[PDB]
Amino acid sequence: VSLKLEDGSQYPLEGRLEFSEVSVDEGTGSVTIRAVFPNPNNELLPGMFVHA
Amino acid sequence: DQAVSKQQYADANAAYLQSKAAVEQARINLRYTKVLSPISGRIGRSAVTEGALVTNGQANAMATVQQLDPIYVDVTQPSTALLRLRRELASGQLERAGDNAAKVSLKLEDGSQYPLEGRLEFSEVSVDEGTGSVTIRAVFPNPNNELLPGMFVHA
Amino acid sequence: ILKRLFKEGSDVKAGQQLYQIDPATYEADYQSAQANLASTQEQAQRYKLLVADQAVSKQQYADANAAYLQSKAAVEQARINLRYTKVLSPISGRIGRSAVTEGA
Repeated sequence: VSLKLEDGSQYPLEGRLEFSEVSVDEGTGSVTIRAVFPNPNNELLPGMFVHA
Repeated sequence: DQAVSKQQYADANAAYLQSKAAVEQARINLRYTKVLSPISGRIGRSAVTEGALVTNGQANAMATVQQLDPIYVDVTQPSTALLRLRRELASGQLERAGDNAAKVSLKLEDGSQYPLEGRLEFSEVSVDEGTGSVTIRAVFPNPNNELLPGMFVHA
Repeated sequence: ILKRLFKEGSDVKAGQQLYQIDPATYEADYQSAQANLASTQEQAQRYKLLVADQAVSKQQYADANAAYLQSKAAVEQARINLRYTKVLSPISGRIGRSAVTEGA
């Protein structure tokens, strides 16, 4: 996986995929997928809206 | 002069110190009532008054004892502008140097400047998912109660 | 809350002193437990010194050693709360803002 950043630019590091969650959401009907990314400096911080 | 035993003194000393512990717990329970102000500062109104029943760790408060001789000013900033700023400061287009990376010099709601200047504290590491903004608090001194906690200001 | 014993924004270690919750009834339990231990320990050591030539029984020593280990477990369970009122960082990393200031 290689996520887009918030403003619409590419992120330099590529990450590992894991955890295909099996439980479908009730109203939306959308499974959830959990990637993981390393960062040496505080480049992307938890909470923002990204695109993988 | 060894009339009673040493173990018979030791368990009696243990009972004496346990009873001192029980007296100390009873007097701090008696000091929980007659409630001491845990802090110095300006007190507000009384949320409960004469006759209102209270319980151990209730939901609503009784009096908000604030002190405000320094203040904290939580200052929001959206994550897109901070991301663009980190981009153009990691680039060679711009630099942040000097002593003036910590001054703030806020202004009030009506456009009136504030005569003192403050110091910029930490930045919060995580944004809020309902507004997309970090918080960057600061410290400002007001010697004569110039601004009240809870206003709206512009850093 | 008595004292905040860190600064916000700086990274914390594992097991760092952060707050100081008022140890009024959590130090007096520790003094009572230590007071019971300071007698039961002497009882257990004296019966351990006496069983080596069989002055007291080999069952009364077992009763005294049981009372000693129960009192030591009471001291340790009463200092667990005294460690709990020194609230420690369970992880190591960046800390946010203090939503509850001192005095509340």
